Amino acid sequence: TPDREKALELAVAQIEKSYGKGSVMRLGDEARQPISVIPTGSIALDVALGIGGLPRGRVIEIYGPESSGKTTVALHAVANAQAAGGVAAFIDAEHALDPDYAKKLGVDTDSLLVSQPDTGEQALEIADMLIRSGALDIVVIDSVAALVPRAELEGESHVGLQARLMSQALRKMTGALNNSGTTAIFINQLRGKALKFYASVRMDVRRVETLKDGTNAVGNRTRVKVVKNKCSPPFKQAEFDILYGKGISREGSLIDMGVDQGLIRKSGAWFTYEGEQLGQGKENARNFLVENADVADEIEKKIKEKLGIGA
Repeated sequence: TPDREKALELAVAQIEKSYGKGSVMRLGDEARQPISVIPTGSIALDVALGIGGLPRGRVIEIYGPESSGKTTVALHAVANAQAAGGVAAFIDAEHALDPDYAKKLGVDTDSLLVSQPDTGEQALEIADMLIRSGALDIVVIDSVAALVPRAELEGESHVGLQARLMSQALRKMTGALNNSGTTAIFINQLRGKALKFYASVRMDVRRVETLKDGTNAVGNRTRVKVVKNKCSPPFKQAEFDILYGKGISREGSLIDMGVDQGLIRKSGAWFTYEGEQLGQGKENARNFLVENADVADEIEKKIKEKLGIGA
């Protein structure tokens, strides 16, 4: 028992040294907190990630069905990256992006770099060039499936080289990302093998149930599970709301997590905070916090402090 702890501590340290920090973790371990991360838009997800946002200088996968919210999540990283004076890029093999929607999440679309590559290799190459610049805070790739290799686009037997395309590229890219401190997000749709292992974070995104404003639908309750996490104990999940035309309810997530942490208290349907009241029913509380950014920030401030915060 007394020697065990010494021997196990040793083993973990050898492991932690011989391969990266986060090669082994107890699932109850406190997260090692970096200096800067990329907030996701949802405090719940930020907490589920352990480090209060997405890591910098790493590969990230966000995946799910069509109409999952995965892209929305990605665009908040993009918006937050910019919000902190960073420069963002978007490699587009889907041609689905809605910048009006993106603008209302908070993406500075005007200053967002975008590329619409011909081939899969070209896509990843451009990413790589853009990464090695070291001027880039984030780069999003939309999407994996659409990364069709040159040879296939020309007609040119060797089928399954789209994986070797990714493998080769990810090796080269993974090193480029670490030096620059740029994050790469690969959006990936369910309906590849390399990205699973190179990625430091993997997020499984799903649509749970539709939010209804009486007769009409105003959004969707979204669920995300961190299936892989090399920066903090994995398998955590968060729920939050994506509101049509607005995106992730930061206010709605602050309340959710506020009550969870006991910093917000219930008096029936009434949501209280520190003695003052926030509203009757979640919607009024949500609506109260958007009108009062100062109190919403105070709650965000307090949730972080009561755990590991970024500040």
